[PDB]
Amino acid sequence: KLHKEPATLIKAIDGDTVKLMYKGQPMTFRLLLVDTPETKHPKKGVEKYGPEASAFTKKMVENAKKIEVEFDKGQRTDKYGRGLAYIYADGKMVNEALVRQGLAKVAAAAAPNNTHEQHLRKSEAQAKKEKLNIWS
Repeated sequence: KLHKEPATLIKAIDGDTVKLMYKGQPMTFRLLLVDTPETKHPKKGVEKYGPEASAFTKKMVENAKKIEVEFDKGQRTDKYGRGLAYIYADGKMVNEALVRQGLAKVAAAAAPNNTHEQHLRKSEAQAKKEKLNIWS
């Protein structure tokens, strides 16, 4: 079963990436299962809803009392050394919150790291039906 663990906010980097202090070590965390419009995108730079997604993630982790990271069942870091996790701000999952607002799409999931895929797909479908942001 997945378990939440405490972390401390260091700095929000992008809509899909945040730097946190995890077990005494600063680390960059990539939000599992979501693709947000980038502002720091390698080949494109700033995409249409990127500053908005970026602002959303920043505000959410910045105003939280408690930040927790929840690793999935597969690998815990990607090839760039970033932690792969579901991040919670005062119990609310940031990954889901972005998708629910139409500020992120659900990424192509890779088992074993796909536990909350269906939950996220449900939020995306609602965001689509509401024509929010990305779906406007």
